[PDB]
Amino acid sequence: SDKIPVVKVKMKDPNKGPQIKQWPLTNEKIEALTEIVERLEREGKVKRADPNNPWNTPVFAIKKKSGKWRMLIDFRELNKLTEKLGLPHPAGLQIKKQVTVLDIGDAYFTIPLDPDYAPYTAFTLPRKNNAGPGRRFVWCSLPQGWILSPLIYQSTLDNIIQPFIRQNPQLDIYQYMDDIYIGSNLSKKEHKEKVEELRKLLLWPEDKLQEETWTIQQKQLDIPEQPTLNELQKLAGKINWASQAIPDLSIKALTNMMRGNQNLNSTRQWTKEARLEVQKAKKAIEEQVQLGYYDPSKELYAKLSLVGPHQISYQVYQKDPEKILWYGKMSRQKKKAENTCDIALRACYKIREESIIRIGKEPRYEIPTSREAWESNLINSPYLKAPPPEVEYIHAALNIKRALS
Amino acid sequence: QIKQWPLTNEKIEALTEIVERLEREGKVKRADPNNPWNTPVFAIKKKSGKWRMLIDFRELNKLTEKGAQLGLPHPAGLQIKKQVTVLDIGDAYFTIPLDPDYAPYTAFTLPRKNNAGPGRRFVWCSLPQGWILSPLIYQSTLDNIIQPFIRQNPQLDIYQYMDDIYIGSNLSKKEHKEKVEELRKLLLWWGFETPEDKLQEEPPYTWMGYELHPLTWTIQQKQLDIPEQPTLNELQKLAGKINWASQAIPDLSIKALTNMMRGNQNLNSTRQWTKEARLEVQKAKKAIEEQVQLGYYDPSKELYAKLSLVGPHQISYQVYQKDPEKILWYGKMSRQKKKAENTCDIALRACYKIREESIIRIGKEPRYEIPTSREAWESNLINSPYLKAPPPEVEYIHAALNIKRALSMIKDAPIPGAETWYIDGGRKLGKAAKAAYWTDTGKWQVMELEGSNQKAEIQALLLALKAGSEEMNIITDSQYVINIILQQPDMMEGIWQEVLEELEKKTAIFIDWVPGHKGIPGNEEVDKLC
Repeated sequence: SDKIPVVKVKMKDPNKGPQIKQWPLTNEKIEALTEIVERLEREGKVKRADPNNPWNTPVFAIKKKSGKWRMLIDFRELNKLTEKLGLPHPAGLQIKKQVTVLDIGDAYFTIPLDPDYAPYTAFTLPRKNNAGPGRRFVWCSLPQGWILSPLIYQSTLDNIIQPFIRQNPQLDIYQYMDDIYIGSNLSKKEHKEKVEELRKLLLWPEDKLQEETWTIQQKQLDIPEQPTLNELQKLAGKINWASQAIPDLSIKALTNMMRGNQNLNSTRQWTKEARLEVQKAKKAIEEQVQLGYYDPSKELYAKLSLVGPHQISYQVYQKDPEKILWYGKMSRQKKKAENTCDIALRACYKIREESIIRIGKEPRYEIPTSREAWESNLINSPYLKAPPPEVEYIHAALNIKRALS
Repeated sequence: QIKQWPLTNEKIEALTEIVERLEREGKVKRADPNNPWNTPVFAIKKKSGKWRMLIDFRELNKLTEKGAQLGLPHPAGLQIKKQVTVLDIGDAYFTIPLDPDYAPYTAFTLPRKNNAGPGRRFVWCSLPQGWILSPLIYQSTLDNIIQPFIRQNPQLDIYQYMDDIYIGSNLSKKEHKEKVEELRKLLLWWGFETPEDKLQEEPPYTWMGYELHPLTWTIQQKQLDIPEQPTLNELQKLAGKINWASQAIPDLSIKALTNMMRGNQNLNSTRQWTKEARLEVQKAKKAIEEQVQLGYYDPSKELYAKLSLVGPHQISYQVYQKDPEKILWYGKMSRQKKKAENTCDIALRACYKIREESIIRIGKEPRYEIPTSREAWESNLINSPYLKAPPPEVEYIHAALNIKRALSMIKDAPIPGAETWYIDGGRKLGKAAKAAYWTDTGKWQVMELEGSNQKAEIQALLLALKAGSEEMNIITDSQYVINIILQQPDMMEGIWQEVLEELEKKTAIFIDWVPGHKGIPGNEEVDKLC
């Protein structure tokens, strides 16, 4: 059940495609998964692969609430290597009274895919304990989580969708990977109404954010009244760190205010030149966070740190001129079991929603872990809601830990 | 691609007969005059028979374009069955015709009296030749032939490895036999014949170089033989046997023996035993002999992984079940010579490896038993978190040795009353580098040692401490040393080992960091090293 023009699609090199090995899956996940895939080869949305096909892409499954299982595909590697329109990111979306987000996903099943490119969408289905070779599969529908599907979808339903935006221009509509973002300032009633209308439009209201309650975290530089030598060496290192990207900061006056007996327990009394220099740095750092400094031509980054136990702090920011765009916490939550990698995943998803609502894109996530600890916490975990964040592995550095706290 | 190797005159007398006996039945033909490629043909004499002609095909198995059989089925993942059959699909590639547009790269020259004339070139037409690259032609087509039978019969446990099918069931002998005949029928209807003489059906089973018994499996082929003039063929067979035994036993390395394999890929050429890759082969030799036996997984029982500890640079573990104490498999996690890991961290890494293996083989995660107090685990390496960690929720056992907390550092609130130190090193003029320390009390000294700037900056450390009290405050301008200290290692290499070795003696250290080269009180005077 699909006939509509095939948006033809090209690799950045037909020779260089995704060769990624499949994750280990539980008994339960293989059961649910082979059920899903077998059904979708009945309906024709998937088909068996060519015996000389060298590509693969990982698949996994999650327990969508109600226990009904769901198949997700990690298209991270393929997405980089293809990139062959749109409905653009509305500036007003981030200042709407409410913004409902809706999964489409299913409509993709009704849309064909370029069969000269589908060979690269291949994914292996494994069996428990390698009892047989994996059963390989290439795609026939628009695959969910694919990079070029929001385009091929939006251009395929262009003729029915853009009517509904030129009418009702009080709504700000956007689409990221497979989710549609409906933002409005109407009352809860008529908002629910129009979102219902648009749901039945793509039949051819689950999650709802209110991005005002999103604070700014308002970083602070604590200044003790009766300091010790060590409290001021921390103070010094921290401000020397700030001066690497903030102009007109100095640690000289307090540098020689720290002169005397050199036991870390020795006190100092506050001079006036150093106390004022300290104040200059303090108000220089509080006001540092500025989203208005975003540069759409540079890469966007989000860096995480474990600021003591049970709590991740992150900064979404940009490089060569280091400009912090916003900050954020994510505290381990009480009842459920949770390791630090899980708080990092949760944080990554919170960053994902914020960044999509404001910039319209996702940052690169810089996480202080190893490829082995991460990527083993995801293969068999709960807390995994979406395709995994694309991750850069960084070394823990004390200046950044002290900065984000 | 490759040049036909020298071949003993009494091998072609007996290999031309196999090649001629093969072009007669048609499995080969003559290549083309223009066929530029080649592959060597070797001849080994199987004990008490005729000469088995074995072709390499290792070179071209890379230019014959790629594909994508995701590991091995592990016999501990089989469960105990009242009835077991092992079908062998003989006629492996032997009659099954081969793609003619890939058929040219099949070329192999053959000697007459080793160049009494020019070489007789041949090309494999009918068979894929019993080569190694059956998994392409074999596994995914067999899998789709028998997958309907698999879905039809959930009461059976089927396992397809290269040319063995394994069928395990709890039906009676008669119903089981009938079903095995059902699948044999299905196989013949698609071309795959199962000869009655290679069937197993009987008390011990050969299966991927394992031996399956009712309660127990073990490594096939209970004796490793070390030849004193090792040709590379015999060596490769030794690496295969070792790799099979490596699924049951841990800690069996192939690396010095694979290093001992090198260029001159002739499988009747030889090597000479390097010293390390004889100790590997002898260690594996005694491990394999005096056999071990392991169990099958019991889905009706809790699964366990127990970490045991001896030596500070290795964590051993067993995946096993309880109340007969059935052991499913063993494994090791070794220390990293460069990294700043302590033993808690090696335990964590072992948990990662176990989680992977268990999920592949069993389909679930075991309960983790580790020898440590809840204190030395919840605090160490999950609450002193340089970098982050995915532990499970865990059962702590008390064993012969346990994992203890890393170090004696007291993080918050630098120690009241002990004298602060300051310390620095490096500043390479030329070869000359130095190291030194100063304290709030007058004490001070310079070392003026050899090394690099980094080793000079750690060698700076250990001299505040060798010359220090039992309590301390160290402050340094090195991000390297402060970083390692924040990972909390409990054993390292080199001079770092000695600094770790002085942290033995002391009761309370507090180390901290301040920016170097900003003229900070304390750092500045110790910078005077040049």
